[PDB]
Amino acid sequence: KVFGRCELAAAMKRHGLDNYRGYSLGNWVCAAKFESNFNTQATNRNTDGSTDYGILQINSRWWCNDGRTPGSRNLCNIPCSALLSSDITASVNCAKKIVSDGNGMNAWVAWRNRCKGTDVQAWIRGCRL
Repeated sequence: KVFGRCELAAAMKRHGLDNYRGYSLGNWVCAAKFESNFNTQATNRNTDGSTDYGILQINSRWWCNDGRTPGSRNLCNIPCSALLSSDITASVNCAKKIVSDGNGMNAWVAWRNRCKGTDVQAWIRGCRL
């Protein structure tokens, strides 16, 4: 699925991400925009044997198990294929775990380089929420 920004904002709000650990909703929508261009089936296969999966490009070394990645920790306790669903729940639950396991939103390189510093409320402006 490729989400619209306002549709994704509403889904993320329903799952409780607005102000999760002090990160407003716009931060999450911006991270998804620049990680995956809102595409739930996005995959990026890296030369280190790991793969980034889904709308939030969650990596298979630490977070999900794809069976092929060296050093796997599977800290979200899920198969990586669950992150490629049209339903964002598994990706949201794992993103919450990434922040809970001692990471800010700097764990997403696209957030750090393209959202941090910026007017991230633009990403939800004009939406029905």
